[PDB]
Amino acid sequence: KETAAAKFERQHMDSSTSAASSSNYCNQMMKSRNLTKDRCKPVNTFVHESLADVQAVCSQKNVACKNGQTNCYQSYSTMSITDCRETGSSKYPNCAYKTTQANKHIIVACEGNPYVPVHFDASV
Ligand SMILES: [Cl-]
Ligand SMILES: [Cl-]
Ligand SMILES: [Ir+4]
Ligand SMILES: [Ir+4]
Ligand SMILES: [Ir+4]
Ligand SMILES: [Ir+4]
Repeated sequence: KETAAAKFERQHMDSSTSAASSSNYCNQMMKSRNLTKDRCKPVNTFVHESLADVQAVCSQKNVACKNGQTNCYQSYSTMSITDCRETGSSKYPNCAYKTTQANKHIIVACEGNPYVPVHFDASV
């Protein structure tokens, strides 16, 4: 079935655009990446850097994950991200999102051989 690594890419990678400069971006992307299929995924971040750059974070600053696991990593540089957060009037299946562009350090959980991002933990 879909690998954890591929699912991270689907949920969190958007290297095509340098920043999400449409107010529509989250509405469209959350839909087209299948994050509105069974429910409205409430919060989700997209990263606008190369895959190589994001994968490389697994070799950067080791930090605790929010769930208490130890396999999280914080990017030494800031990265261009977009935060998508479901609006108060959003109702499945017409999931509605606020789009916020930022430049922040990402924190991702990594696992496997090869050791790759499998979860987006936080941005700081
Ligand atoms: Cl499959
Ligand atoms: Cl910084
Ligand atoms: Ir399969
Ligand atoms: Ir898209
Ligand atoms: Ir910093
Ligand atoms: Ir997770």
